Amino acid sequence: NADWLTLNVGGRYFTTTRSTLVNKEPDSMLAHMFKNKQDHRGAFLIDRSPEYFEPILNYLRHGQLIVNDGINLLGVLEEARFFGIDSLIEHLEVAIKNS
Amino acid sequence: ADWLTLNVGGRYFTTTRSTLVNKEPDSMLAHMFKWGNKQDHRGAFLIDRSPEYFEPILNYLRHGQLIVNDGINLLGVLEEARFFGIDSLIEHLEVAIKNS
Amino acid sequence: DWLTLNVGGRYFTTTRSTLVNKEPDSMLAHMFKDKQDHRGAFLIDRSPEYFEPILNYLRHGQLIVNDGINLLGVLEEARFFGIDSLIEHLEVAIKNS
Amino acid sequence: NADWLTLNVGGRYFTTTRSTLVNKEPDSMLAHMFKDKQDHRGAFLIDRSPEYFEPILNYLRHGQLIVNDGINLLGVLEEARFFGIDSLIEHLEVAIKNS
Amino acid sequence: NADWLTLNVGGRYFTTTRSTLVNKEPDSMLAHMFKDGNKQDHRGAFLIDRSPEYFEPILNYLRHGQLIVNDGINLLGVLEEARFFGIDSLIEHLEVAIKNS
Repeated sequence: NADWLTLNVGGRYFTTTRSTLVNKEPDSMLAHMFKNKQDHRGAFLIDRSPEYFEPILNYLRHGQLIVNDGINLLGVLEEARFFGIDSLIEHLEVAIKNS
Repeated sequence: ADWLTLNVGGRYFTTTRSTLVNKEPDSMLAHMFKWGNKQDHRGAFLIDRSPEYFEPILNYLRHGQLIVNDGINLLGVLEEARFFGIDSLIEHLEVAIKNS
Repeated sequence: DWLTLNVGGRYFTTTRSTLVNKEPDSMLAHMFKDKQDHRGAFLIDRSPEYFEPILNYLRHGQLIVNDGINLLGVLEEARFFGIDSLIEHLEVAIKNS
Repeated sequence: NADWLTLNVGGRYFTTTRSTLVNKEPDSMLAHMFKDKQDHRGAFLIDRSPEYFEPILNYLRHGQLIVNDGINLLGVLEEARFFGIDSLIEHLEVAIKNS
Repeated sequence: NADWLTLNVGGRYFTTTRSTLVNKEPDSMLAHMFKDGNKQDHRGAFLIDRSPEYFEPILNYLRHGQLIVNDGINLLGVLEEARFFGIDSLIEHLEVAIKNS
């Protein structure tokens, strides 16, 4: 809420808050990352896909899985696994059971 | 007349204060003209939301109409509409999702 | 003569000639005959996503868009900026979609 | 020749080589442009659409027409005519004959 | 893991690690970053004259060894880049992917 952070994911810059990253849930890699490496703009470097990082950060923001038509849910699942957000993994699995 | 830049999720939007304050003024968005969110390096006011689902919001602020392209999940628009507190667009969106 | 436009946050670049020749009767051409930001770009409080087909139509006089984009979005910028011919093209385009 | 060139197309920056812009289309406007109008970043200014310019540049790169679903081929055809690359014009016309 | 690199592909900047570029395909031309590539822009990114739009799935496959793209994406554009950079496994994967839509 008060502490602003910038994340360099794969070359794309996201801006968020520490509170968003460490809360809901605190038991993910992401949360333990921000409590390393610095790029040329101060942002913290992450070697993943930013295209499939959007729904991850959004789910961190409001706890809901929202995505546009045609977007492969497998990538989102992969990134969710990497960062270790369990709830989103479950939601994604019950989402891929019936597509 | 008075131009503002917003940093939403890492994406920069340029508009005017008039667009944000007017139509409608009983949202937190309009209330953000009085808040310690101003400082990034380009002077843009920081907002921790999805920029992808923010463009229809700003456009609705610009011309009072809901326009999005095919395949766009307007649930994500509804969530932003709730967060920023634009009630008219919330209604618009609900009657929009009633039959899709 | 080169100009840069800041539309809704997105920077487009085009000659003044394209903005003024064809569509000499509405606000776009009338703006550029002679308010700016740091990069010297002319500020426009509209949607850039629906602004690209407008500028394309200014460039070669044709309405070309990919599958899925809402023609209403293009029509709203077309009304705002005031390109009559493109408004006609768009209306006859929405007649049968 | 074989210098790294930057093109400012419609406000979007593309990076390539002179070789790519000259060879496999020596009889086009593009090739005729780069043998010897710059913005501040030194990029050469082109007043066209970048969204329909990427497939053009790609065709320059590997001589093939590749485009995602839903992309209007007409927009590519117009740029194809403007830059005067006849082979790609032919490809495009036989591509629009059956869509 | 520790060594960060920026690639300028066709004008678009990707950021990754040398580890990702040289492991899980050390015999592809990309592994020419197994040494340090003496062509750099002003920012310092290594220049590559290809399409960035079809470079995303390549780099992602380098990252987690899986072919993941959204609906409507022309797989041919990915195949061309895979051929250029010389990732054979991805070429096989793509070939068995295209012969049945």
